[PDB]
Amino acid sequence: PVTLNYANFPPASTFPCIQMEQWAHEVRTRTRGKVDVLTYPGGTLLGARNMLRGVMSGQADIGCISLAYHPGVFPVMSVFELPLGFTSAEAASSVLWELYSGLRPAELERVKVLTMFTSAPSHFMTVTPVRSLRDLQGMEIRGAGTLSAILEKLGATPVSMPMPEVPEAVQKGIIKGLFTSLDVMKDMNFAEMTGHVTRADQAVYPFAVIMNREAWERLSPDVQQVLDGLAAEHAAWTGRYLDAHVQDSMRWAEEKHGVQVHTLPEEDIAAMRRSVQPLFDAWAQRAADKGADPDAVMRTVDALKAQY
Ligand SMILES: O=C(O)C(=O)Cc1c[nH]c2ccccc12
Repeated sequence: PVTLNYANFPPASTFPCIQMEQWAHEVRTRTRGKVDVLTYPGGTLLGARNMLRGVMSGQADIGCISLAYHPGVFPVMSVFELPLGFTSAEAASSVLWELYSGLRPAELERVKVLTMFTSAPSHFMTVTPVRSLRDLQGMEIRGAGTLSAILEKLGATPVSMPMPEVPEAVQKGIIKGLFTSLDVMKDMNFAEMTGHVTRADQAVYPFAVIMNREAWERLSPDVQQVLDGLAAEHAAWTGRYLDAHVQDSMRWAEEKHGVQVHTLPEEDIAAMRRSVQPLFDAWAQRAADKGADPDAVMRTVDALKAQY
């Protein structure tokens, strides 16, 4: 029997940790006890920033990274931080894993990628109501990576930070809100901090579950095929869990904490779409600057969405 240490950064209650536990359960079951997983939620082994380097140095065997936390590092897979039209985490997660699987971009060659998944679409959670784009102007809102770039295009003031730092930043007035999926209203108790939600139907945050190359290579071919054979099913499972849980989270937030929900006017939604359009070109240019083929990437994103 081998035991793999799986690091994660956010609290045990949140979806990246929930999925980690489910994955560990399946690994134990499907390897008939040959592989065990010892999990470290809440950043006790590796945190959000040192996750990638700590898995690569072998301080942990496995880890969970939010790609948006690593600017410049993932020129190809960062396409999934653009608004690609997904309305559910289940579809986005499945297409993300298929894109990685089909392109295997060099940016991730130095780790083994065990599976991938995404958050649900991003919305605004704020301390004061946002009923129009006018209300967002100059407002300090948390994002990361290209999600922060989206905020800047919309006229907000992005402040980038990893999820575990967000509650204090809101509590202490460093930011006025955050831009991400609504599961955190419950799972991190933002319902008691940000009493206003504005629909945005925006981009998702992509994640990878990564494994130290040497740890992976120390696994037998039969155990490898088991972990590989879990990857696609688990991507979908994670998105599916999250989709349902987002609805539960908002129900609890509205009913038990009086959260107010707002929608933007149609004209603001159209203007919002136009203002973020140039980020696609900027993504493509960075990708090409790094030797990748963004036309091919977008052709594959389009095909995989159509297949779905
Ligand atoms: O990766 C991020 O920081 C996100 O905003 C995506 C996300 C949505 N819900 C979460 C719960 C815990 C950690 C990250 C996220």
